[PDB]
Amino acid sequence: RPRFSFSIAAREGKARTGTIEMKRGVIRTPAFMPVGTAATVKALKPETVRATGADIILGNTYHLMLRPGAERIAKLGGLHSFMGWDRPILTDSGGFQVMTKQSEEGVTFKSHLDGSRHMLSPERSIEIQHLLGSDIVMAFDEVTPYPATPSRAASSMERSMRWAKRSRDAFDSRKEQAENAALFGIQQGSVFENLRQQSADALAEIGFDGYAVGGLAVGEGQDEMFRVLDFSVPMLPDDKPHYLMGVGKPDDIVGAVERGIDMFDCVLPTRSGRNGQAFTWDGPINIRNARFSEDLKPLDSECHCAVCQKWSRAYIHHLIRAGEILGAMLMTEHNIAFYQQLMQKIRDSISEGRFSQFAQDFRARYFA
Amino acid sequence: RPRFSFSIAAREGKARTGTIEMKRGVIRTPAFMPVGTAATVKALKPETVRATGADIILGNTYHLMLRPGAERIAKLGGLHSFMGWDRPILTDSGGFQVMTKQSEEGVTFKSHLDGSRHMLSPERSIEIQHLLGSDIVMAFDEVTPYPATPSRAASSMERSMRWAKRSRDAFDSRKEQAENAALFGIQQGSVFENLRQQSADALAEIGFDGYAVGGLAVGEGQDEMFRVLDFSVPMLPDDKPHYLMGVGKPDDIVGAVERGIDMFDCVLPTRSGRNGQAFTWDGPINIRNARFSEDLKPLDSECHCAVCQKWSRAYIHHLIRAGEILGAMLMTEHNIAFYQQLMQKIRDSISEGRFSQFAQDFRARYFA
Ligand SMILES: Nc1nc2[nH]cnc2c(=O)[nH]1
Ligand SMILES: Nc1nc2[nH]cnc2c(=O)[nH]1
Ligand SMILES: [Zn+2]
Ligand SMILES: [Zn+2]
Repeated sequence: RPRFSFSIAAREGKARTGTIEMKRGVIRTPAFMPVGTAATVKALKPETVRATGADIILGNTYHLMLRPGAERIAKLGGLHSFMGWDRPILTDSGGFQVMTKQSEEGVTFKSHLDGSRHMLSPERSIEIQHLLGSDIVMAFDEVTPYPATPSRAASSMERSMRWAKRSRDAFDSRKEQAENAALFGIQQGSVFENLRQQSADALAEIGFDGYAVGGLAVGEGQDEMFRVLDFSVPMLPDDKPHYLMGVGKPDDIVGAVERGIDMFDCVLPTRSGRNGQAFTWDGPINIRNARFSEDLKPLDSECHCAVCQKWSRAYIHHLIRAGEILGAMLMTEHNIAFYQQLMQKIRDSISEGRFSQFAQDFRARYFA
Repeated sequence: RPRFSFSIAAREGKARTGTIEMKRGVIRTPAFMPVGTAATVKALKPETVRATGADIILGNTYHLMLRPGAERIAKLGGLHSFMGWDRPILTDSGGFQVMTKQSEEGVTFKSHLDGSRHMLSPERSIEIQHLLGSDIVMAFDEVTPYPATPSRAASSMERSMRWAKRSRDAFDSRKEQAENAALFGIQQGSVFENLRQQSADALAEIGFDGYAVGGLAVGEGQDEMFRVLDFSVPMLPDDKPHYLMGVGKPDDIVGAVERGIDMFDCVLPTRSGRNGQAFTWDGPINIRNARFSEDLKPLDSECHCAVCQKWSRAYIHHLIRAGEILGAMLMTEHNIAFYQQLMQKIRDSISEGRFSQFAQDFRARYFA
């Protein structure tokens, strides 16, 4: 397999479906990436993560660099070997989570576990992601808060572009990394069309394997998010993957794919699972609700996952109310499987030229 | 399969190995029963419990009757169907955990979850175990504290024998239960040989499918426990299974089998697992210890379990220190598999007439 190859098999309007080929495997797109925080997708073995249909997972740099430490993970063989996931892993750059003394060089911060002091910069972030053995490396950026004034948004986007060039040069400086991994750049510019355009132009001039739309996971509401994607995604190179960071709910995903996004990650299916929220085609339910205490149906009556083949809402209700680990295990497996099934339906419908219809049908039912 | 058949295939001194056949499956003895507290073996799916080699699990009556409730579990189809374990389940009678107003009728108590008031008596305990659909039902007894004076020990053993007859009659009164499940009686008498003998005589006169040695899980120390088993187990009918309740550590098990015990349950491998203790043939280790932070070996280098095939001490160290659910999952799976492997080694060595040697070798290494 090549280091990185993105091929588009089918389109419908702005939506695309295709594959990214990398040394560790193929990623079907649009793709949803379960999040491993601290070298585990919470409450699942990697084989279970794979069984749900996931082709790639995300690792959080910030948490890994504090515990167990990047150098330690490298000494033990790299993140894949450490956690037992042998397919591609995308790592974030760590910047969002650090968001403290900031400067053009980078940021220094105190560990929220320890009070220990650490530093992150484009160069150190790229180095950490190398030590982890990440297949898709994210450039280090500066987070713009929402809302941001035009001047702050411009200053921060400009700094991010300077840091994107530093990230590119650090990545390219390291032979093993440049030959085996991919590097994605992140577009900033908040809600402002002109800044999004300057950011897209700067990133394309530098040149990346894929392009993320940053600065949207951050409180703006779905209508505004969709409005920003409307003009922002067409600014990115069409022939490379487009990744919307930190999104999101099933309806967010469907709308974002309609706007040309190919890759997603979110902690919702994992986190929501442990707290009692299960995704269904008829919308999310909270399994702790008393109405489920004697409900013998599965979490979702169309879902193909092993949880829905084997256990009832009533049993999972009991487990979650009782605080049992198996409750978290089953809810998380189901929610990740549901997300994978959603992406598969999205991929098939685009391939078949019926994605618009699928989106309309999906929304009608999910919100009924 | 018959309702209940215990066959002894081989003996060596007081130790026996054989099988108990029941409608839901065969139990190899000596047997270790993982404990399901609240209709789950903590942090494991039933298929994983079975994969470790377990033939039967224990359910806790006291917890189940408070949450989710016995009547509710019966309405949902019984415990097997509720939790997805289709092999035999032994339920305890609930009395140990309740141990509050006591009388010859039974005990009334306040829920430690709710302050709600509940009642337990030989008849209600047997009824609850029926509603759960238990395959091996334990007679309801009164717990004797340690230490106990001779007079208190006698009074409480005598009450337990009266309650054992009530348990027998309640069980026999219910057709579906009498035809499909088995009933075990519990010997009491604290450390006193004469009371243990009167208790054995009373229970044999009543007649049970198996006999538990009660009142030993309770603070007395291994030497005293072994001394009491020395004289107590030979008092029980030889042709029925002998169950030592709430024991225990691997060395406890080996010694107890040398004294004629066939069945064990304990929460150690589950509970100890979640707290960082892993069993090895070289003795228990606490995986949180800093010495394991870069140790690439499996938990135990002879263990055949899936955890030891796939993940390092270093990774599990990180998971447990980080408070991750997968840490509890992996430690529990390994510890239950280790216990099952220990019972298999015990069964083979008795069958092969080399159990004395195995016990000596096991102790030499485990305590080195
Ligand atoms: N690094 C980074 N991570 C994110 N997650 C959500 N939004 C962002 C972003 O703008 N930058
Ligand atoms: N019911 C009961 N359960 C136990 N668990 C440990 N010891 C005992 C006992 O003596 N009686
Ligand atoms: Zn499901
Ligand atoms: Zn093991």
